[PDB]
Amino acid sequence: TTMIDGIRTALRSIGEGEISISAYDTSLVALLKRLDPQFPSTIDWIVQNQLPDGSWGDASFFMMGDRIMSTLACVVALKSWNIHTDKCERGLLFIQENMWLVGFEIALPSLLDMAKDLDLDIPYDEPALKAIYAERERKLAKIPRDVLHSMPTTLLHSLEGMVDLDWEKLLKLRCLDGSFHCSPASTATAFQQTGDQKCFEYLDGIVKKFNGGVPCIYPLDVYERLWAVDRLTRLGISRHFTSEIEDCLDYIFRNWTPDGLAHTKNCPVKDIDDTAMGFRLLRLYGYQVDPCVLKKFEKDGKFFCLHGESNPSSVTPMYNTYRASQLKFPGDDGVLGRAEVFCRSFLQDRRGSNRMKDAKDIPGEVEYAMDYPWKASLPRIETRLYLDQYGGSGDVWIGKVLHRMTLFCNDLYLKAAKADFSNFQKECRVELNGLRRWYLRSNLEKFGGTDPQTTLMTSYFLASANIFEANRAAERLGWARVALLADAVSSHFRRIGGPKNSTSNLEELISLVPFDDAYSGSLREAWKQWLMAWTAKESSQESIEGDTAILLVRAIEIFGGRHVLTGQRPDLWEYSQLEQLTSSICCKLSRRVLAQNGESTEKVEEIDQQVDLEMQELTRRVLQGCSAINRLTRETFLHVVKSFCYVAYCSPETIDSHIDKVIFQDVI
Amino acid sequence: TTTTMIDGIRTALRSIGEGEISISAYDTSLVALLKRLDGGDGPQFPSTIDWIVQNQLPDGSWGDASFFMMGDRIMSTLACVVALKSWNIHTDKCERGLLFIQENMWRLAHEEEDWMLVGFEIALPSLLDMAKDLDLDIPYDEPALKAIYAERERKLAKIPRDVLHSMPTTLLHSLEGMVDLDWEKLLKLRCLDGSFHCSPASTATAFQQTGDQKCFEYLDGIVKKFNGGVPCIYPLDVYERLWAVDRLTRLGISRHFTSEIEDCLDYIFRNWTPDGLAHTKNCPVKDIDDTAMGFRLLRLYGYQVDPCVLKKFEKDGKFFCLHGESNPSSVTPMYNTYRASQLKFPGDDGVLGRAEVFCRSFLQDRRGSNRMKDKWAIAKDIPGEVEYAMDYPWKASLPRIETRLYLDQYGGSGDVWIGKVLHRMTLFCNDLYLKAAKADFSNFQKECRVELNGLRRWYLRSNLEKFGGTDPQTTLMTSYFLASANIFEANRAAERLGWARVALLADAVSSHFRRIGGPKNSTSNLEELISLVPFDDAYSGSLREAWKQWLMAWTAKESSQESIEGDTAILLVRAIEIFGGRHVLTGQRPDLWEYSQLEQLTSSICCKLSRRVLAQENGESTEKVEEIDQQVDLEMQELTRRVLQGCSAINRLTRETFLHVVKSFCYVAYCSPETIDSHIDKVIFQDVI
Repeated sequence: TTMIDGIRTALRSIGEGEISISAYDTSLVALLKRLDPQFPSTIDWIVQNQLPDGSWGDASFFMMGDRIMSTLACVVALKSWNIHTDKCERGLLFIQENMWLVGFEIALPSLLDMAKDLDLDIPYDEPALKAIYAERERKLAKIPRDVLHSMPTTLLHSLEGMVDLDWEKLLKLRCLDGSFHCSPASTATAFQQTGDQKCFEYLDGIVKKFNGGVPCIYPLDVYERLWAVDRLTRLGISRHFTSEIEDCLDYIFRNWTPDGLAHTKNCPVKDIDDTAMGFRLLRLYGYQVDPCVLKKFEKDGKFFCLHGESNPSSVTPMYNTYRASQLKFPGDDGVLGRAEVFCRSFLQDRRGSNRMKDAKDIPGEVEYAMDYPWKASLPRIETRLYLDQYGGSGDVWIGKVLHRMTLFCNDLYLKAAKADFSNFQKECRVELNGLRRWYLRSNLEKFGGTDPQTTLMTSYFLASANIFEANRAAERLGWARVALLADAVSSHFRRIGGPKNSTSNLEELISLVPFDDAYSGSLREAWKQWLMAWTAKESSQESIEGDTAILLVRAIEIFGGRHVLTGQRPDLWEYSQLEQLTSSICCKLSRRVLAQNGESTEKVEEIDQQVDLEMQELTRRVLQGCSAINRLTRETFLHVVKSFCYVAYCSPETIDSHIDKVIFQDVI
Repeated sequence: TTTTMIDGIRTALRSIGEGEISISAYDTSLVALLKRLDGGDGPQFPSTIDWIVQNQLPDGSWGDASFFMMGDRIMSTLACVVALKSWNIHTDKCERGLLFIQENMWRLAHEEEDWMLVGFEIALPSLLDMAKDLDLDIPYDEPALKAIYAERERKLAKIPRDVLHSMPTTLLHSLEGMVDLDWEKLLKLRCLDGSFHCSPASTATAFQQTGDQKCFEYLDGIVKKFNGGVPCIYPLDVYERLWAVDRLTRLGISRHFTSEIEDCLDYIFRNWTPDGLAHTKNCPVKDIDDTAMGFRLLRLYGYQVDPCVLKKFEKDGKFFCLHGESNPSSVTPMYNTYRASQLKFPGDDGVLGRAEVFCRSFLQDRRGSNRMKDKWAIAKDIPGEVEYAMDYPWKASLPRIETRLYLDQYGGSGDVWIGKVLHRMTLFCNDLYLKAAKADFSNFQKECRVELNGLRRWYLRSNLEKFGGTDPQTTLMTSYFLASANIFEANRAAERLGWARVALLADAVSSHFRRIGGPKNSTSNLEELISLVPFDDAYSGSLREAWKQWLMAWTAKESSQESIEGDTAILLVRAIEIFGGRHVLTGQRPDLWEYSQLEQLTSSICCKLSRRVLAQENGESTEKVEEIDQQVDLEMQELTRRVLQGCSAINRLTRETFLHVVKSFCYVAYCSPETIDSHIDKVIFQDVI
């Protein structure tokens, strides 16, 4: 409990960003001379963050580009100000011996050229040096200088290595805070070249905000929120921070642009990674968002990361787009349709290859996203897996320096999640152990599977994988119980021929569900209808699965005790229409599992193609958080259907390997 | 006036009772033969003879003046003689018409094989014996009789001492002539009013031979309430009610008497037995004609009834009219069960299913035939009644069509009934019923044309013909006609036109929507299109939402396989309910579910319906279509259940609205366009009177 409050106070205090200080950008800001050093606290930061091998940068992850480039950039500060020559050469040793990332081949050449303007014994004569110094010109050539001055671009992030540019038409391109694409390095060098006080103002605040020392990117108010939400959400503890999450999710909605989302509010250049993350979470949490904001990253069928700079697209952004395409609504622009296909192909061509590199388990995160589309993504399934995939402090981010995200790439995030999940597994085992008794002492295993522990186990598991909450135990057990009766009864009819020869008064049977003073009567009425559905759908070809599901949501709605006001006309329609979809969607599923007869891949792929279709209009009506039906009622429909889909799209082998991994393979 | 005629039928319906039936000369003169109880020499009921004298027909016959039947005139005519002569009074008129028997007796040989009177072959030979005794000049040696005489004896072979005297049979109706019977075991058999199978005649013979004063009360009861004179069967409290309802219902004017009908329909529910129904409350032998009528009308009017009472009349594969006795089945009783078999619910005992199958076949063997005469009724247009129910099953039976047709089929005062004598039922087979129904129907047609011109104007004024059907002129006509054939009432104009308008708009938009391929290529908004349908401001809020919801359904069901015909049906019923401004006030959980299910079934039925009408002209296969026809028919039963079960908490009017919309979709899919406008012509344009 203390931990939840820990994450809460961290989220309530959300802001510009929790980022690690970058050694390179801090010393490059140290290089700015008094307006009459200008930030002696940049230097005061520098002296202390020296690693024992005499080097700099990220300590916990050793990277060549990072330890070298961060180390020397601190050196070019200490010696060019002729102070602390003790550590200055002590780290000059590190550079010499280990001489054998973003903007690396642009900021490093201007940093050696800057190393020449001082004296510093460093192997410039490196065979590795010529290969990346050649790419200096291999890129400064494909960049059109007259285009770098016309529209804000990703290049403006590396102006320390840029030579002889028109600042008259460049200051027109900065971010809203005055920064040059949010690099303090690019703004320091832009200030050495022009004294724009709004371009200074970005810099001083960044050092004031950190009491010395400055990161490699700022601010990142959007990226951080979006990703902190997705992370808490996947970890299953999102329910604890509902006001805080909906607090900053609002912020993302406020700053939605028709051109997409950037990593910060005040960056005019947008990227697909942030837009897809934003689009998914905004739609997932019930906001009105239009996916057409994506066609800004489509150029002739292909999907890049920036609007124009057709760079090679990385792996993580395509994952995040693929996920956003999974919340496809039928009324949406086709761009989301095209996006799904492209991103699936991108990640499939790469799945069978270790070319999944960009974080702890990025292939596992991706296998899931591809093997379990939305219709079959049960939140506890994803969450159990995600505990074994979330990197914690292990995740590192590739910027100008190696940097880390304090707020959402946290170790407290895991300790909290694995706690809340263990208590779920504990509450789950006691839950079913109580269920097993209930099943047996009812002469109820005589009906059902030829191994009723298996028909019980999956029937309880589905309900708990979806309605997993602490207190919602009333509903969960109700779902499991009613499910078992329905399975039992369907089994009895299947090997007897129908209610035609129902010798018994099997209406009763609900009295196997314990009497609640508010629950029992209405549950009798719903169960009566499921029976009445059998005798009518009996001597025909329509399946009953549609009505089995419809009964379920009816009970789950009786437990948990919310009713649908029926005087209001649109309240009636939205409910009555949700039932139609669930009745229709589960009936089509039961037709696919019959064609798996077992022949015609062409025919099965037709049924799948249209179930996905009807699922979209359901997913729309369930998430559309303005609809006149209670969000919990809407979730109840989504829960039942997803579980039905889950079952219909999964081998019994895969299904209980999940059961073992979520309920029994204890975390912590 | 129209109001008076409705009041005429009404005040008569309030005064319903034991029967309004016509007097029988035969049953009456047989009661004059009963000598005074107080040991006096005047006949016990002198008012029977008072009646005799007054109604001798001009040819000296007796019986039905308006309908001449030989069998009818002989038995009623001589029975009056064997009365008048047996008291040796009025021998002057006794003779005039004694010759009628003399001259026309030979003609007994011509009668229509099919409709011979009841107990004719038992009660007429019994009447030679009473004439022989009074010694009358009669052709007892008529060769025409030998055929009925000796086929009495073989008729009178199914008499056993053991069965006639242990459990009641219909022979008890005609024991006027019967020898060597043991009344001690026979009185244990009669009906509750004391009659012998409700025959005043048979009860008189049972009185000459048994002084049973608790059975006399029955005869005195008839003679007081009919002021002398006596019907050929009494009482008819169940039959008369059942038939008055079916007639007023098919004549389309049931609604004016909703209270009156629901009164005596209650009278039937109270007296429903697991053995079936008879024509009276107090007759232990039940018959399929009354039992079938009661079941249908009861289930039609929202009563809980179980068809399993029908297997009381199933005798291994066949459907007779009585429980014990297996007899040649007549036409009207099979028609009336067949009509009842149309209301099968999916929960029913199977016998109602099988009966449908039998009488369909029974009536088919007979449709292509001279045989269509009934043994029970002689009605103006009896095959037309059978035509419709045979061609138009429940799902496609629109109430205004049936009623239009029935107006030219109801015989009115012309219908005559076959008992021991020809008798008539004045109450529900009269001319005021027809005069009234045609009135209520003409005022329906007049208002129909007036509305039509409003539709024609409205369709124009909205420019919606730009993309109607091919000829929007008939897509208008039919879409009004479907709505008017169903919601036809006086007041309901609000809903009807709204139905027609919303149907036209919806179809119009769907037409254009197909033209271009979906909203993907739609430059237009269309959301505000309903403002083309007139509407009060204290209503526009919900009609917009229903339409917006329908469009959302379009965008979903596009580039998919499911049709929208379901959702257009939902849209209509949703719209009609808005125009009638009733919503489901606030119900418990099963109220919501029950509504949600009607929407489900309606949408599901109409998709399945529009799945055959494209697989019609496409990949034929009679068996592939019977798969769809089966699948639609099933859903209809569960829906027909959910509409008609009058215990439900959803308003009657909401449920009926679902049936109207679905029935109209059915009518269209199952009707040749050639026939469909013949109906349109006949109900809206081919005016009655």
